[PDB]
Amino acid sequence: AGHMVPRVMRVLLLGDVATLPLRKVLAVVGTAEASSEHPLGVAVTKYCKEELGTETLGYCTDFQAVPGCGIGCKVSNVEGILAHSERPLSAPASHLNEAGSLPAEKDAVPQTFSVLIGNREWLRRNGLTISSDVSDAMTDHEMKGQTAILVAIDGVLCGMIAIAD
Repeated sequence: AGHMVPRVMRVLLLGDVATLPLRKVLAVVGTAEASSEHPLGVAVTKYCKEELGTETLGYCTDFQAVPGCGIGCKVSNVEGILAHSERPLSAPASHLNEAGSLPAEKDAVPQTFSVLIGNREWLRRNGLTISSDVSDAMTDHEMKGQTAILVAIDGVLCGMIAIAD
């Protein structure tokens, strides 16, 4: 129909330190937030970053849209930063060799975080409270004036973004 991106109006807390530190989550959230994605969220994160006095940045994001669910994304790297590297430059080759066999095996995926975003109903149906229809009507209702978006971490409460043209 049309094409127009709104702007962020305000952010509300929807997380807790019962699952993880908001500081760390904010660090990653900021890494991706500043990574760009919203016509304001980036400036919001970058702004908070400037006010935080931390230019943190070194995470690997991986957004994706899921049907009959909503939106989602993953971020991992804090692990790599936690544990320095050791010259990540291998040379895989030579197989036909009579009896070579290169010692290339064993891999323990690092800690990866998944953040899901979408309508409150999505999160509700994901594994929250309140009725999906109730929350759905609420979220949709808001769309009749403003834009409401809920952000959950690993299907857990984290925070929601409120957009107001």
